Amino acid sequence: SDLNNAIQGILDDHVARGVVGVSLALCLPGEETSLYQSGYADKFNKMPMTGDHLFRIASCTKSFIATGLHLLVQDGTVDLDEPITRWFPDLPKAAQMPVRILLNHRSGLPDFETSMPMISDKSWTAQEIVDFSFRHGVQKEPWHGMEYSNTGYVLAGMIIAHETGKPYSDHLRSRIFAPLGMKDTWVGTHETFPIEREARGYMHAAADDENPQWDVSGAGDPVDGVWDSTEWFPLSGANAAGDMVSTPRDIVKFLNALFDGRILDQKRLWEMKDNIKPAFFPGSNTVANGHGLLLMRYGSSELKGHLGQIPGHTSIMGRDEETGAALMLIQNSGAGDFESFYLKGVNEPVDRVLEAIKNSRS
Ligand SMILES: [Ba+2]
Ligand SMILES: [Ba+2]
Ligand SMILES: [Ba+2]
Ligand SMILES: [Ba+2]
Repeated sequence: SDLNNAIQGILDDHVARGVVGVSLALCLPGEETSLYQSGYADKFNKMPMTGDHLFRIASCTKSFIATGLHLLVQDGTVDLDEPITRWFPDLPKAAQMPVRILLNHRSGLPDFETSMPMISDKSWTAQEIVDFSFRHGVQKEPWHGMEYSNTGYVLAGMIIAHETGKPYSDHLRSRIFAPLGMKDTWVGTHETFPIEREARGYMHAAADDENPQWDVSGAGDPVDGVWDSTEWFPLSGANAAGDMVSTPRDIVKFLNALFDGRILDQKRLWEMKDNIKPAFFPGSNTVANGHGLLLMRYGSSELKGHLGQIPGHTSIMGRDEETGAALMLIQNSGAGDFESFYLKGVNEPVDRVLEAIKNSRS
């Protein structure tokens, strides 16, 4: 179709900017999911990117952890409005922290991500990450305003574990991946995934990587302008804040079912997507968030989903509630700085795709 060719052209144009590769899944109302790729999964072996290549979805994990939590609310064992002192009696300020603030980025919790060594072999514990966060991050007052919080999601994972007596991967697998037939999806902290199937991630030695967001000491020298950063960072370190591995295909499966009401009941779905306040994420298109979902604006279209940044894999997922479209675009180029083209520029092909869909519909 004309749309197919337009979208493929958009992806080709983006890799021609110097992005190594890109993998997209797009489902449109009344249609099957279409997959599109451009560029390479492996820069040095020149392996073509396919729709079967696995990616670290980074913070897109947060939407699944939110879903897991909202499901335990459905089971009647968790109340979104009850204090987390029940699970974390000694966590500073926990009495002023309802369950919902763990998901909505207004907890004021100290964060770990900017302090955590990215290049290491360290197997992290959830409690260890929380401890690490309080040691090195700055705590604000609950409800101070919106500041993106990874710690809130690590804590959410700990509730899931405590209320199910098992790792949070079990709950997510049994309640989300299995019933939806997501066969190429893993939870990195608690599951082994086939590394050989994963697209390589590339950090670029770019001029606009001025203010890096991660401690990337120990990187060595760049080869052909990049570092292979695929296996730099322990997924256990990201934990419930960003440890998942998946394919665009599988992510669109999840998104379709979530917004079709086949995972969460109507109240819990509303909590996730519609009970929103303003939200900011540097370099992104984010304008608002609910309880597991970011609202990201692309001119006259909007996605309800999430962004993901983990060294070398840069992801945008979401559903356009107006048009009914669901997408996951992941590139295997990144940088450290939020404002780098290699990070923030992932929003450009997403923007173009949505306007191509819109024009095909005019
Ligand atoms: Ba600097
Ligand atoms: Ba390592
Ligand atoms: Ba509009
Ligand atoms: Ba037209």
